[PDB]
Parts: sequence; C-alpha cells; structure tokens
Amino acid sequence: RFLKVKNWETDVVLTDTLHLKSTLETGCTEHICMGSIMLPTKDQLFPLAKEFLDQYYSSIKRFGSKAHMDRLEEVNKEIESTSTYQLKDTELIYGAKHAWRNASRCVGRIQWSKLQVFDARDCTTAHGMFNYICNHVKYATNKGNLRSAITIFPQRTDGKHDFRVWNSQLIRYAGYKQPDGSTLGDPANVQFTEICIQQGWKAPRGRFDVLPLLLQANGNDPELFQIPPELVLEVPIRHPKFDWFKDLGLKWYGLPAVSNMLLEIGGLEFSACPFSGWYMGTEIGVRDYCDNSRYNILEEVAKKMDLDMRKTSSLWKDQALVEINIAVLYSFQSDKVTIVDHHSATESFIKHMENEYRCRGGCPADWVWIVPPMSGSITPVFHQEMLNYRLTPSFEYQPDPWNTHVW
Amino acid sequence: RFLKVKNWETDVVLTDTLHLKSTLETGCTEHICMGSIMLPVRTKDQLFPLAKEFLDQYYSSIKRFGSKAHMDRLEEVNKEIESTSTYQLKDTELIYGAKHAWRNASRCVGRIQWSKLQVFDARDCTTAHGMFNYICNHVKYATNKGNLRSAITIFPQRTDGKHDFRVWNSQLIRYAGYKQPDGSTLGDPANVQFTEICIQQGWKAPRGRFDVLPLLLQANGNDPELFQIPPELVLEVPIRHPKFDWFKDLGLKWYGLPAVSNMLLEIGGLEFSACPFSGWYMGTEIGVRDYCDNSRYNILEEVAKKMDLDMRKTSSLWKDQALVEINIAVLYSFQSDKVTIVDHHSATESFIKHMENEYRCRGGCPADWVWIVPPMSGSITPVFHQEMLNYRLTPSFEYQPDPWNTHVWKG
Ligand code: HEM
Ligand code: HEM
Ligand SMILES: Fc1cccc(CCNCCc2ccnc(-n3ccnc3)n2)c1
Ligand SMILES: Fc1cccc(CCNCCc2ccnc(-n3ccnc3)n2)c1
Ligand SMILES: C[C@H](O)[C@H](O)[C@H]1CNc2nc(N)[nH]c(=O)c2N1
Ligand SMILES: C[C@H](O)[C@H](O)[C@H]1CNc2nc(N)[nH]c(=O)c2N1
Ligand SMILES: [Zn+2]
Repeated sequence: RFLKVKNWETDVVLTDTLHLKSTLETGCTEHICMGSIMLPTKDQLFPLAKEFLDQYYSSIKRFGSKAHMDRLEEVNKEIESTSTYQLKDTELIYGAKHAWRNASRCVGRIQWSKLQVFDARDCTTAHGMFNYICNHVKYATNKGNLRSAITIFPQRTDGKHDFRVWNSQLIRYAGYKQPDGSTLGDPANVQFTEICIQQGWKAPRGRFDVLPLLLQANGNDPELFQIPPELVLEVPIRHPKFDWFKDLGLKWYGLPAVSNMLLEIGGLEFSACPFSGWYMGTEIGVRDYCDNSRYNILEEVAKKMDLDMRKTSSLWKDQALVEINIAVLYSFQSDKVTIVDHHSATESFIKHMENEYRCRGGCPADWVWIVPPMSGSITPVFHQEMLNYRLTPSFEYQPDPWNTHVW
Repeated sequence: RFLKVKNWETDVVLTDTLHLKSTLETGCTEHICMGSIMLPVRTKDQLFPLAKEFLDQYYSSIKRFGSKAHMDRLEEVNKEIESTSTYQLKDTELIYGAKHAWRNASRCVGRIQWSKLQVFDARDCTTAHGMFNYICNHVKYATNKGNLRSAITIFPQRTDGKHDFRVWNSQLIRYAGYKQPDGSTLGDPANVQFTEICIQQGWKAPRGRFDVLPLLLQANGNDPELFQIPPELVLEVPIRHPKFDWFKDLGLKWYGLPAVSNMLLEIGGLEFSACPFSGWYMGTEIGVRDYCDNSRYNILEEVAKKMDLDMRKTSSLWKDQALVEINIAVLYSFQSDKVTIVDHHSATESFIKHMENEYRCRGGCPADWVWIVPPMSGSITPVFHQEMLNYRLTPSFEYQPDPWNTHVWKG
C-alpha cells in the first residue's frame, strides 16, 4: 500500500504516499485495467467541504488553529442554513491551482503554482461572460508571451441555473460538411458549427474561421458573441527549409484554452471555468494536423517532399510527420509566440514529478496522456513508471450542454 | 457484463464479453491504475480446478465438450493429480496451450499469427547438453535462412521447484556488454550483468561491440552450463541506409532472430519455466529501443552529428530526425538481405484487423496499449486511437525472477 515507481532508463525509484488520499475512482478493477479508455446535498457537502478546508489550512500551516476551526464552523453553519457555501478568494485561488496540480493528464503542471486566477463569480449574464472571457484571452496571449490563466464563473446551485461555455475551447475553427462528401475546416467541430449556424452565426464558410463563443448564463439559453478578431493571435505555418511549405496555407491559433470542463473545489462545482496555458508543439503538428479525423495533411506534405509513398516501410509518414512538427515550432518561434517542444516539456515534467515526490509524496500521472504522440521512447516520460489516481480539487469532464440544456 | 471499446479515429465501437474469463489479477484497483507499471511449489488443492478449467477450454475448442473423451480425460488427470501430485499434458494439449499463451499475450502486437506456431516438445530433455541441442534446432528451424518462422521449445515443467529447467539468457540471441574501468560500456549495456555471469562461469569474451553471448543452461535444478551457439547458425544483418553511404561506417549490425528465453509458460496450472519462443522483429524494437534508448547503444547523437543537424536546439527536433533515419536503415537492411521484418505501420494495422476478428470470433482481445503502441510515431498508427481492455487469461506467459537471484548453487 506504499508503492514504488521506477524509471527504467535512470533506475531511479520513488515512493508514492499521496495516492493514499485518492478519493475519486479510476474505472479500473483487480480484474481489468481501463487505462486506455478516453472517458469512463447537505450531508454529502459538508465532508467534501471539510476535506478541502482541512487541506487548505494545512497548506498555510495554521492547521487545527482557531482560524481553522472557526472557518469550519462558519461554513458548516452556512451549508446547514443555505445548503451551499461560498469560497473565500484565497481558498478559491488555492482550489484552482491545486485542481491543476492534480490534473494527471497535464504534462505542463511544473507551472502549476504560477496560475493567474480571475474570479468571475459576480458575473450574471452572458454578456458579462463575454467581457470576462475577452479579458482572459487578452491577458493570457499577452502579445504572444503567454501566461497561464483561469476565469471562474458562478458555481452551480440547483443545477437549473448553470453557467456554461458551449465551445470546448475558447478558440477553435469551424467545420462544414460539403455537398461534396468531404469536410471544409476542422472536422472536430462540425456539430458545434451546426449549432452556431442554428443559433444564427453567419459562417464565412472558410477552412479556418474562428468560431464564435456560445455563452450560457444562469441556466439561460446561450447567446453568440464573436471574439474581437484583434484578440485572436494566429500563426501562419512555415518550414525553415521547405520554401513550398507555406503554400499549403496552414495557420493555427496561439492560445490553447480548455473551456468545457467542470472544476470541483471543496465540493462545489464550477461548470464554467475556461483555462489556458500554451501549446506543446505536438498538440498542433501531430494531433491537429495529422489525425485522420482532423486536418489530415500528411499525404499532401509527403507528396511535396517527393517521398516514395509506395510502401509503408520507407517511413514516409514518419518523415513528413517530423517536418510538419519542425514547421510548427519554427513558425511560433519566429513570431515569438510561446510554444514548448515535447522533449523540453517532458524533460521538465520529470523534474516536476521529482519535486512532487520529494515535497508532496507523489504526483498523479496518466502515462497514456503524458507521453507525446510522436517519438515516445526518446522523451524521458516513456521510461518513467507513473501511478494514476484522482485527487480533489479536480477538473472533470461533463456532458456536452446541447445534450441536456432545455430551451 | 458487456464492455465497450471505442475507436477515436473511426468511431467503431466493440464489445467485450471475454474479460469475463479473466481469473488472474491486474495490479489496478478502483483507487489506482497501475497500467504503466512494468511488473504486475503449487498444491494439488489449487491444481485440479486449473487443470479442469484448461481442459474444458481445450475440449470446447475441439467441439468435444462433455464428450466421453472429455470426461475420461478429466477423470484421468484427476487421478494423476491425486496419486502423483502433478500431471502430464498430451501433445495436442501442449500445442493448444502454447498457441493460446501467445493468443492471450496482451503486450504482443504480433498475435495475428497466433495459430501458425511451431511447437517443439522438449519434455524428454534431461540435461543441459540436451537443452543446447534442442535450442540449436530451434534457432536453425526458426531462422530458416532469413525466412523466419515462429517457434517455441518447451522443456519439462516445474515439479517441486527444486528441479527447474531454466535458460539463464534473457533472449537466445543477444550481444555482450562490458563495463569499462572509465565508466563507459562496450556493446550492449542491457547485458553487462549477465555478461559478467558468463565470464565468471568461464566464457572467454572477445570483448567486442557485437559479441554473441553464450547460452547458460540449467537442467533439472542443476547449476547451469555454458554453450556457444554455432556462429553459422546465428544470422546477422549489417545496417546500412539507402541514401546515406556513411551509415554503414557506423559499424552497426543486428541479429535476425528475436527470441524471448526468460518467461514462464503456464498451462492448466502447470509451469514450464524454460520455454524459449521466437517470432520476427518489428523494426522499432531495434532502431528505436535497441539503438536509441540512452541505456542501450545510444547512437542518436552520433547519427545526428553525421547528418549535421542543428543540435544546439532540441526544438530543431534533431533527435526525431535521426530517429526516423535509423529506423529506415534497419528496415532497409533486413529487406535487402531477405530477413523477415515488419515495420510499425504494417504491424499495427495487422493487429487491429486481428483484434477486430477476435472481438467477432472470441468476444474480446486483451491488449495492453502502453506496450502495443509503437515507440515512435504513436498517433499515426491505427492502434493509438484504439481503446483497449487489458486483462489476464490463461494459458499465459508470465515473468519469473532472474535465476541468478534464486538459484541454489551445488558448487
Ligand atoms: C502551462 C502550459 C501548459 C502545458 C504545456 C499543458 C500541457 C497539456 C497537455 C499536452 C495536455 C494533454 C491534452 C490532450 O492531448 O488532449 C494537457 C491536458 C490538461 N491540462 Fe494542461 N498544459 C498547460 C497548462 C494548463 C493549465 C493552466 C491547466 C489548468 C489550470 C491545465 C490543466 C490541464 C487539464 C485538466 C488537462 C486534461 C485535459 C483533458 O482531459 O482533455 N493545463 N495539458
Ligand atoms: C510473429 C512475429 C511477432 C512479432 C512481430 C511480435 C511483436 C512483439 C513486440 C513488438 C512485443 C513487445 C516487446 C517489447 O517491447 O519489449 C512483443 C511482446 C511479446 N510477444 Fe511477440 N511478436 C511476435 C511473435 C510472438 C510469438 C511467437 C510469441 C509467443 C509464442 C509472442 C509472445 C509475446 C509476448 C509474451 C510478449 C510480451 C513481452 C514481454 O512481456 O517482455 N510473440 N511481441
Ligand atoms: F478529440 C478529443 C475528444 C474528446 C476529448 C479530447 C481531449 C481534449 N483535451 C484538451 C485538448 C486541449 C486543447 C487546448 N488546450 C489544452 N490545454 C491547455 C492547457 N492544458 C491543456 N488542451 C479530444
Ligand atoms: F529492460 C526490460 C526489462 C524487463 C522487460 C523488458 C521488455 C522485454 N520484452 C521482450 C522483448 C523482446 C526481445 C526479443 N523478442 C521479443 N518478442 C519476440 C516475439 N515477441 C516478443 N521480445 C525490458
Ligand atoms: C484511446 C487512447 O486512450 C486515446 O487515443 C488517447 C491516447 N493518448 C492521448 N494522449 C493525449 N495527450 N491526449 C489524448 O487525448 C490521448 N488520447
Ligand atoms: C515504464 C513503462 O511502462 C515502460 O517504458 C514501458 C512502456 N511501453 C513499452 N512498450 C513496449 N512495446 N515495450 C516496452 O518495454 C515498454 N516499456
Ligand atoms: Zn488500470
């Protein structure tokens, strides 16, 4: 029940004690590991609140202090009275940072503690949402020198009045199916686009149309806003060696911002909580450009590179893949927009895991997501055993709102 | 229960009813997933159920379930266990056993081939010299002049665990490593220790970068003995690259026969602690792991130097660039000398056809994604987007400790 993790390349062995705080379940049993599956009231609330405050007061070394107890007392009163409660700003700051610290699929967590947190708990309408979201965008892009940030909309109440951002990220390109059979744009967003167009968006019908935001406040029908165009920094993609690369007309956006998750602190659920960091090159070059279901540009690139695409064992896919990724890192670097390569990212997460082991006694990590999708074994996370578990505060998945919102 | 696995590339959803036979355990709990953890003397008591289970499987598979012959064999085994404490498998059972151990190997990407396995029955083997001979025949039949065939040789089963047959090498064919006084390593770092054991047992080491190891063979729980494979039996391929003429001048070669010699084959509760098996290589095993782990031959820097990539910035992706070249060189050299090899695109596509089949025919295919996904270019191979359920069926291949840690020396 105290578990060791070994690195098979360095023979370093660490002991995890933190897992023994796991609360949420994994999907796995003694009989069957589910590690590669992408998606598996007053009395419930007080214990959730208690565990949180307890860890909070711990973290500021006033555990068991009058300040501590009083707080527990007050929150307890408040749940009993109001059946919910409100987080102090400091507690909210700490909750958000720790939900990131606990994000076991996130390779970028060495940064966890620098997070800029923006409290949008006073917001009441969709327009107020849009304004808060634009400031977050601007702050975070910071003219290409990206900074971490999260904006936190009012917490859930009776679940009739949810704040949600319908977009799955703040910035993403539209998807249009053609009378042709094929797909113009990002095939990931075809459905969501049908919903913007339903709700009224006048689609430019291009390959790289920034999607409008779709904001729902206080359980209301969501409404549409376009992000100021001048607030969306974009990078045209070129290759340091192939002059013809730019001719593919590719660009990607600089700010990666996840806008569909649910942040749970001390038992309260912030169902609208967009957060943003900066990209690892492979998110774009491998997944975004290369996944069959996405922009799918491998075949077109190999063909410019004049590779023998006649058989798989020439490795022409692997060739073209490396180049597309060279091209991405080089284009962000030339435009001075922050981007991290997968060597550098994983190198730093290994340091991060060691501090977490040293100073926390563990670090939850999901090897399936931590290891980059190209050149796995030449990054150090490959050789690193990781234990995956769920600690709270946490980011959780939640059902897409078009499935559940009634109008 | 049914369980569904989705493919994210294709939206195909599959259903697994097979995990319902999984008896062994995973290491996972609902509070922790140990899916990336490398490592997850038996009484009559336990044995009969294991025998019966196995034999129900065998008999169902031959469409003879509940037949007299089925029942009589149950009976026979039963009595053999009570009077002798163990039992002996029929040939056809040892054959179905070893086919299924492979079929159930969830870390093996090569399983579309599970039914074409040549099983050599070395159960009458009684000495170390007997083992050498059996193994030499395995290498030669498996190598088949470069047109590789799958094979496994199966020495007698454990009895009281004091008399175990064991091949101390971890693969039948593999290169010496030597630690030097200066800290450096000559040849394959992975095998320094076992190399030190052989030197100690009396091997006279060439001390080269590519010395084939001797076999170290334990029969009947006796101390084990050294044997040189006949060099003429050991196929090797010099590595050259189809455009880079300086690639050959790196001095690389690799052997053609990949053969796992350290696992434990379990059938109907019996335990075969010496059961060398071999297949053919997937290119990445050599050109990614063997050549490019830092803890292995580690030729990355040297290849990138020769390609004269920008190496001052890891974001030039110089490592990724040399990685692709080294792997093209491996697939290229093997194909040129006509030695069987499969690339990772071809290997993983085959496996996904296999795995779908298995869901239709069998109702499942235990698979371990951490292992099944290749170690370069993960996402552009169709396994990456395939959700997989990992679980343990028998018959099966297990890990066993290294014999040097457990062997009781006779002297
Ligand atoms: C600082 C720069 C950051 C980097 C380089 C980074 C890196 C990554 C990567 C590569 C993933 C995998 C996502 C995928 O492949 O689909 C990921 C997921 C995630 N990251 Fe980050 N991240 C960063 C900042 C943040 C911040 C600021 C937060 C929250 C405050 C966060 C929380 C998460 C979470 C919850 C996931 C899981 C997403 C999911 O389940 O789809 N990350 N991160
Ligand atoms: C026919 C060609 C074959 C191919 C291409 C193939 C491919 C592979 C690969 C790439 C691995 C992962 C090895 C590693 O990364 O360390 C593997 C593992 C394995 N294969 Fe195969 N294999 C083949 C034949 C066989 C055969 C004939 C058997 C048994 C009869 C077998 C049983 C296994 C087992 C048990 C593992 C797990 C390895 C371990 O746990 O260390 N394979 N296979
Ligand atoms: F194709 C899919 C279907 C369902 C879920 C999924 C995973 C999405 N994971 C978030 C991807 C993403 C995008 C932008 N930014 C981040 N991000 C930023 C900081 N940390 C993560 N992450 C993929
Ligand atoms: F460094 C390590 C410590 C423990 C296990 C490990 C993986 C070894 N896996 C067997 C590798 C291997 C070698 C030759 N041939 C096969 N092979 C042949 C058919 N199927 C697999 N497999 C590495
Ligand atoms: C099926 C498999 O879990 C799935 O495709 C995984 C693989 N690895 C991943 N890795 C990251 N970083 N993000 C992902 O969404 C996934 N998806
Ligand atoms: C620590 C981690 O489990 C280790 O690197 C695993 C990952 N995936 C692997 N995949 C294969 N095919 N072979 C391996 O040895 C490993 N090693
Ligand atoms: Zn698991």
